[PDB]
Amino acid sequence: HPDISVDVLVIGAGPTGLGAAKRLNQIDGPSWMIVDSNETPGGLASTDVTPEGFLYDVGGHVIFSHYKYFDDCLDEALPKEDDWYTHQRISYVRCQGQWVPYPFQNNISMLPKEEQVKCIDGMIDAALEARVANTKPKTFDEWIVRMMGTGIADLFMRPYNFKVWAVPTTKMQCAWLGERVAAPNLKAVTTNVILGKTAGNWGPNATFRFPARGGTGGIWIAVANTLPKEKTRFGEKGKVTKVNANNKTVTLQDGTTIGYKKLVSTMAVDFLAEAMNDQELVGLTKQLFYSSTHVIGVGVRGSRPERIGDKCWLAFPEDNCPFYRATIFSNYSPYNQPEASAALPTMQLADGSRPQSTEAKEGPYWSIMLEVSESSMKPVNQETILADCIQGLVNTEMLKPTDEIVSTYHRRFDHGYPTPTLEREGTLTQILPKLQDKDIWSRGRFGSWRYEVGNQDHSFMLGVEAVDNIVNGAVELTLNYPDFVNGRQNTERRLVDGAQVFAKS
Amino acid sequence: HPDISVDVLVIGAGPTGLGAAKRLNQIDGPSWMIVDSNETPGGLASTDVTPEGFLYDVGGHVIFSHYKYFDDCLDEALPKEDDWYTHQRISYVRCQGQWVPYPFQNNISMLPKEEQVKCIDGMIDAALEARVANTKPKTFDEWIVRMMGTGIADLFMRPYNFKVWAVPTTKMQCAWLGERVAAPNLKAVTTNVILGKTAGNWGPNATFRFPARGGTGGIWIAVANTLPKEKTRFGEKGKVTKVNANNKTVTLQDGTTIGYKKLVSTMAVDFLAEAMNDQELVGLTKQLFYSSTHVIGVGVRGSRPERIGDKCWLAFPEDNCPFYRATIFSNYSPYNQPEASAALPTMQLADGSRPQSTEAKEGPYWSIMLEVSESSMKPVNQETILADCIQGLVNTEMLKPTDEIVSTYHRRFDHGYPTPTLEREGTLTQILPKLQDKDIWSRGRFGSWRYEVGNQDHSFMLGVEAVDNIVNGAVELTLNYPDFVNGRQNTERRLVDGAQVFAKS
Amino acid sequence: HPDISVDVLVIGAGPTGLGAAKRLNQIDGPSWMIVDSNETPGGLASTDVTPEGFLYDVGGHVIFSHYKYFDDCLDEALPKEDDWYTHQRISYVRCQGQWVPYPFQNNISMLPKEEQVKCIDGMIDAALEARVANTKPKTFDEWIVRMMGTGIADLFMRPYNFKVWAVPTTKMQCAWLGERVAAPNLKAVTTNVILGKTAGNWGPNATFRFPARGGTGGIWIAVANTLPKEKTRFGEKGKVTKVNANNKTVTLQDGTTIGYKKLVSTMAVDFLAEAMNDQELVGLTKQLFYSSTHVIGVGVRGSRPERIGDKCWLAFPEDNCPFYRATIFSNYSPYNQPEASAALPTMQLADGSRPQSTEAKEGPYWSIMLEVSESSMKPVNQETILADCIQGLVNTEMLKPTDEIVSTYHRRFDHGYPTPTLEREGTLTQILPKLQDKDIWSRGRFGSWRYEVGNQDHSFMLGVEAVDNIVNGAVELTLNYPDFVNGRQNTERRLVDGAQVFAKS
Amino acid sequence: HPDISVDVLVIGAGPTGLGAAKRLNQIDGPSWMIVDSNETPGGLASTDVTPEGFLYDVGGHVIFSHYKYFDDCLDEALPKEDDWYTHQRISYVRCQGQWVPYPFQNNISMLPKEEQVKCIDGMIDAALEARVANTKPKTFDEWIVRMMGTGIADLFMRPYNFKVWAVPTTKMQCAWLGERVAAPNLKAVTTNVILGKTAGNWGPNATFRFPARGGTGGIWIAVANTLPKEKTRFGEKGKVTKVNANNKTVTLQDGTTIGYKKLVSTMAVDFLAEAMNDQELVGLTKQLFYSSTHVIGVGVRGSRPERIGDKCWLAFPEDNCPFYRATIFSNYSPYNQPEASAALPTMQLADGSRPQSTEAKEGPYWSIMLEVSESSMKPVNQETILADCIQGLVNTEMLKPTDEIVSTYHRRFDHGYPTPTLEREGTLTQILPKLQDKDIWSRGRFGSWRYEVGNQDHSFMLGVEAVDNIVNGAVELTLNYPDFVNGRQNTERRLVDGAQVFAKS
Repeated sequence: HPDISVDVLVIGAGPTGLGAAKRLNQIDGPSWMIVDSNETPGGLASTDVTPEGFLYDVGGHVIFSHYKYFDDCLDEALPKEDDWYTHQRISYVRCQGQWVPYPFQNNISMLPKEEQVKCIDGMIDAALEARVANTKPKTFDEWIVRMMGTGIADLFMRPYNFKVWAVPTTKMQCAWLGERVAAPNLKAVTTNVILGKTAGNWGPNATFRFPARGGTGGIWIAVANTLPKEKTRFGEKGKVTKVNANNKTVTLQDGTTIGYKKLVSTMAVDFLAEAMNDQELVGLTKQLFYSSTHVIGVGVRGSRPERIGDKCWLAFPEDNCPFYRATIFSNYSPYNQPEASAALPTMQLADGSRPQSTEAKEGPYWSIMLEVSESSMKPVNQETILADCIQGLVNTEMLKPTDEIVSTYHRRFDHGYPTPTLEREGTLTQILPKLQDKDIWSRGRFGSWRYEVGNQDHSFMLGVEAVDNIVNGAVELTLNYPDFVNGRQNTERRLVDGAQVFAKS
Repeated sequence: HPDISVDVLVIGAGPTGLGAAKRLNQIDGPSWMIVDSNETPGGLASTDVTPEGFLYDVGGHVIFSHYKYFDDCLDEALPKEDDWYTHQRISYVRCQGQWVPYPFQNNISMLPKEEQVKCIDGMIDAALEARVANTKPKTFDEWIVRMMGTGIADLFMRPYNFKVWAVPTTKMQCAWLGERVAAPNLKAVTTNVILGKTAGNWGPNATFRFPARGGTGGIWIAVANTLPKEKTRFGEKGKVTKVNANNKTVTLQDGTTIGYKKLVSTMAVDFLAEAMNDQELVGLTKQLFYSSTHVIGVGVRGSRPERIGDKCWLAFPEDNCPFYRATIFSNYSPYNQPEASAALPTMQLADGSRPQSTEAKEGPYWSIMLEVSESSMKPVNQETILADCIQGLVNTEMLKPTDEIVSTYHRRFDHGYPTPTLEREGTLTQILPKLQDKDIWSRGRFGSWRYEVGNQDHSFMLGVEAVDNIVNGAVELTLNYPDFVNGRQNTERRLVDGAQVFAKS
Repeated sequence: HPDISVDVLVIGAGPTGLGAAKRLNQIDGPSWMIVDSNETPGGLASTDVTPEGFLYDVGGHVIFSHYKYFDDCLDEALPKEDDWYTHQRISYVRCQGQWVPYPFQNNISMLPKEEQVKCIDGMIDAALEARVANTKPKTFDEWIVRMMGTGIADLFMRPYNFKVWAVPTTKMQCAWLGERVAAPNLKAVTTNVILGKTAGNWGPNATFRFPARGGTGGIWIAVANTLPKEKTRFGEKGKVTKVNANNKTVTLQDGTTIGYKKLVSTMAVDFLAEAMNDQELVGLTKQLFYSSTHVIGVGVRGSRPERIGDKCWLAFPEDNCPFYRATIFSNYSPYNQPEASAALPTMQLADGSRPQSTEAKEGPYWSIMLEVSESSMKPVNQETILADCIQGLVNTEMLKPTDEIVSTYHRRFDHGYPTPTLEREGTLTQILPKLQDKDIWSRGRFGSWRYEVGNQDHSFMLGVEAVDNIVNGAVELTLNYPDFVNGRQNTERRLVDGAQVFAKS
Repeated sequence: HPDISVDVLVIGAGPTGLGAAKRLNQIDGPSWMIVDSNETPGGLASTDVTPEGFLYDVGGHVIFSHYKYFDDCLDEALPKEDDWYTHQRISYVRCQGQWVPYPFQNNISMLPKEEQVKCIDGMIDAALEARVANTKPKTFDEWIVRMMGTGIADLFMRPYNFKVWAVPTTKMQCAWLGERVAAPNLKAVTTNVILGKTAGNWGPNATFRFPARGGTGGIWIAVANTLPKEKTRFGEKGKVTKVNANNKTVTLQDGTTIGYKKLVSTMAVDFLAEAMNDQELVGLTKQLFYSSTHVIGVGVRGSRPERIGDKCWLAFPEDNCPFYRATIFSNYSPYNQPEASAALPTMQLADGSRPQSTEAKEGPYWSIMLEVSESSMKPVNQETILADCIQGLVNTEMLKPTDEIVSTYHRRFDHGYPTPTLEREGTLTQILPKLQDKDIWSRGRFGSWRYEVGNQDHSFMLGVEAVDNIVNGAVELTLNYPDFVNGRQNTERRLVDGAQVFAKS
């Protein structure tokens, strides 16, 4: 007999695992426990801090919630108004010396007129083709060209998405983008070109909220803190090293054994196959594809430059920089970096020069967070990527050569993005049912490998819905029907359901 | 203080109400109670019997289940293999002196060649138009013509559906038919014409099961028998006369008062509004439309004629009979009519004349069940409808003039079909949320008025999912997303979920 | 026996009649003669002069020749380089305070940005419709909208063409515009809008030549002068009053009778029917439709204004003036108006006021020629049309209020344009072959009533080809195939053919 | 100084040259003469006879006249009713053991049903493609598939046209086929399939007339006999060996020189280029492509077999015979073969057997004329082609193994068909203008190399129109606008025009 026995065991305390725990804790029926190899919950939604006091998320993390249940739990975890800062969803694309408002195609009036003509001509071709289209696009690349036409595709979405996914657009499926017809809004595009107009897809009602303190990781620490501590096991003491699917037993690194009736696993499914010593599953999961993520952080001395302003995140299709995305992380919360009175020495100038003085000087400070993707199709030199990012900051005119860098950060995350390859579904529909047959719910960004339901709210809810399926026979909608859950506000499931109301009576 | 207080009150013990009761009974959390004005549960899924021993459902009732939960409850209710008879889904269209296998358009090779030419010419027009179509059809009629072309539309779906819905096809929406593109399968249709081929949409894997005894009503009696009797109130004692939504109180005909926290109402929503004495709701529910259904039963002396054979149900576009559908109800179970040894006198010949003998004679017997629709747009002479139906049987060569009729049945059901009018949804999105705000879940064939989720299984699950929404915060998928539930095997929810398993341990 | 007998009699000595005469003279086989009621040949291609010395054509006459034969005869008639002035085909559309280069749609960058948006949106609609179009347009209006889209149609071609044709665009056929598919060049139109480009359809290789002296009428006087005088009868002595088609006899006003073997009639075909005393034909010709042309001429003191410049003709869609076309006739030849030293008193100012003195002042002078259409669908108040035109010149900023008018001209031409109505071809097929069967070739702008072959070169060649059909069995290509002759350089037929080269040898 | 001088020299007395001569003779203006290397006029429209008395044209020659002038000359040449036999245009396609009436696609009901399905499915694809097509086909093959769809294309037009043209369909242009849109008449094809109908494109309307005596060649002998003998030079006496274009001199084989002002050359333009000793023209003409024609004639003993009946000509797509076309030449005139009382020995049976008796026996006789094409892409073994043709007659069930052959004929015509290659126009538009600049009108089947105007009437009229261009400045419509002349009734030009009527006065 095992050291511990529970009805439902949850492996991992990122958002998905925490969702499973929150729903299990609410239901308060079957016995359960959650484990994690990290002492701090949060997974890829955690936050680091440099010795100089600059916080960095695991790349740009902006919350858009499709679910009231998610909202309930974040509200519970961080209930005060000053626990959060609200911002508009302000983003741009760097192109040919310009900050072009997203969406790119509605703002090409900023480009040279000859380029506008080529763009519009290509979109006219796409519009005429779409009028007689009777097939769906099969690849991400086809989807892009049918939507934008060749000229606009070539300027932004084609080169940008290679930099993001670290695979060519021709090697990815497009079903993950949803049911919308791949067709241009030619009138919208020509109208803004004709009016010489720019317009971003943000405004007073297109906002996100960010935690005042501790970065995105602050949320998940706070959510985890609402759980009964004795049902959690976080740290080296919580590291899973072996899963015996046949005996429904998990072994931890310290030798502790846990018996389960149902297993919710949120570790990367390729790690799970290895932990299970299941050769067939190892083979299948190796057919999946993922990219790694390099997160680079740069802390800069000075008040926020006017050229930066209220920018939140920034997309980079061009090859004068290695990152695909920059986030003005200092814009998300004043507590993502030190206060202005904090004294820090200049480490280097943005052009690589040594500072004139080694003396600690005061702020204020601002902060840029960068992401560079890596895969077998897109190698990254770990030894030079930081310097290359900083040079890229000068090339893109985010930093002047003279700007004073007072903190740097670089961390590589092996499993960064689960890639929507052409082969993904053919592989997943072999893996997930085999795991299911063994009473294993493998769920999450790399637990079930579907990027289109791979944000914090989707992950949280994948855990919630897995538990609801286990206990109440609910449909796992987020898992199997991304278009469904993303196309509605999911309002029915709440942190207090009828069940708990009636029980308290 | 009311006489009785429960957390959830269920009004009606047709399939919807019994669904709610079954789920409540399973969850075994909130207190509940179910009432019906009829001593016998089943509603429109009940069965009558004539004094001569011939059973009749409320028109043709053939089960196709989209849900494992529904299967579980029928299996529990009637667990023995001999509780059921299995049949292939054999149906035909009566057209120009012939029985044309369904689907009609795949079988027009049976028609005169000149008529085939007109049919194919019409479908070629429809295919060519479909090739450049960039709008969705807005009416049932438009949908029909885009699918079939004019010729085929005029032969079957146009005149048949007026006979069915008692409103013209131009006055109905078409969303209720699903998301499939309205376009002809020209190749399939021309291929069968070229090959001189007929092919029905049935076979060994296209079957239905029917209760051995008591007709369809036998199911719902048996399902209801699994509920705790003290939580049921069926008959005059269970007739709801008044609903006070603000007090959350229901008053029964015998004066009994019931307080509720949540109400699941499965009576027709126009009747609920009246019982609520809510004039705004009364006004809104009067914007809905329904047809009445006349059910006519004819019991016939003789072994089953070869011309009838294994036919199950039959559709009648033509004017030579008033019914839209006939069911060979004696093919569904041998216990739907008397045994051969039963002595019964002939009441009349099918040609309407008196029998030569008044003497009771033996069987065997077979049985025809007919449906005639009625609305304000399609009046029916009730005084002559039995005789008209019987002459219709002679006109369509179902009965010979000399066939001996030993039993007749006629009953009018006021609320027969909830009509998918163009106006339906605009009206329902005013009614259903207004009731919802008052903690009233109005659900079912006329509880929520959506035909596309209006069969026995849909109805049962509307009740189940309403309770699940009330208690566990489930999405009411059947109610709000008919295409979703009808397009998949719904397997997740079971009569025994993890909750019951874990609690029993 | 008649007073005169010829093989071929030509009625009318406008361009069509003169063409027949020239070919007859060249062939020099069958006997012939030509008559006209006017002492001066030229018909609608004649020129008037005011008592103050200002010439006016019958509205704007610009020669574009599709035929070498026509060139040969014009070269023969006016062989000197200084007999002609060459100009580029410079024309504009007046729209919203702007002179917009023709073609209008390539030049809408001159309009406000909001007008550009409306124009391009409309043309986008037309492009998408054209992509799936499988029918030809049936009316001029349909043709226009398919070519231009609604916004551009509404700004120019729709209102302009009513002002031109004196019938709505919806009442005219569109085959006369040729076989080019009615579809927009969206790329060309958007490209010029994006680039902020204008471009007229003229240049060094898009020119016309205009007679140095005597206006357009000088040409036909000179052409007629090359004919043997004794084969002409021009003036009251040449006025046809009766045509007896059965006797093949023509009676002139002075009583002279002419017997013919073949008749080439170039008078308006409705006049011919009357002269034939043929009630059936009269009835048919009354089914045809034509507009009348008011020609207004305005002579102005001053050197040519900068705002006018090298403009040749101008189109006016807007309702701030009654004319559809203005011609800067003083730009066509310096001899279309008096020399600068000629003394003329001011008749009125452009604002309508009287001048101070009767003092004759010198020039220089320039000259505007206007056209206003009239029909039963579009009446013209003859008493005020001169004053209305002059106010139109002020409204359109062609004349300043203070500009000094030194000469005015107004003349109404009853048969101005033969209208391409929907009914035209159906009526002509009943008329022209009936005349043909009587050895009457009715040809010309109103002889055969086809505007698309109704210019001077077309008309001349209708006369030439009729004779060629009569004598040499040639196809009448201009008459029956406008698209054919207008889409090629017709080079084969010359004023000296092999026949004459060989004969002289 | 040349031996003879004429205004117009005509080389060749096939139909083109005779057209030129007839029009020259009619005009009776410029002096002229016509020469041919053959003592008998007719060119490829001539007729041979075997020593046994069987006539053979140069393959199937069926007249369809597009011109009144052509009709006039044939009527003049052979004015008696009994100079001609009239027949309906009866033709079939040999396919899979069946004689399928032309047009093939309207008669595929004769094929197996499974094959009808494949044909109709292919034509449905083509119909749906044609609905959204926005480009013209560029090759004969693309045109075929767009008209017929793949299945029908593969059965007849694709293999047949290779056997006809001796080049693949992918190597030919399709403009020569005319302006009709390449698109299926799907309804016509499905209608006949559904009705089980066969229908040929012939009837009392669709007829041809064939000369009573001398074959097609009798026409051209008779036409030539209307020319003044002294202006003709036929035989070795008239063989052109050299054309000196710069001196406008022709040299004949006997040394006679002829000076001309204008040359109408109807010899093959590649021979002309050689005769001109013009290396540039030789190079260009070698870029043209042509196929050779083998004509095989078989005289058969017996009354006309029932299986043959009234068939006129027959097309052979399949590879069980080398010929592409068979003509029942004995159906064209009773005088194409000996009378029944003429005695002839059997040469062989159709299966190659020796006859039982060597004795002369009587008829009646019938007669088959066959065509086999040859090119560098499709060699023909001249030593075996007769035997292979005869075996082909057995294979196609035209002859029984027992049928008695009493006469055979084989002749190879080097220039048979001018090929409408993709390259043809690019080459001709270089050749013909250069010849034109030297006053050489090269015209005819190989004079101007355009098959679509390469029949007897087209050829005749090319000659007529060249003369008309030389003398009267006529447009050469047949040469430059095949679509124009083939799409109309050309009635204007007559053998007696006004010019001759007036002159006789």
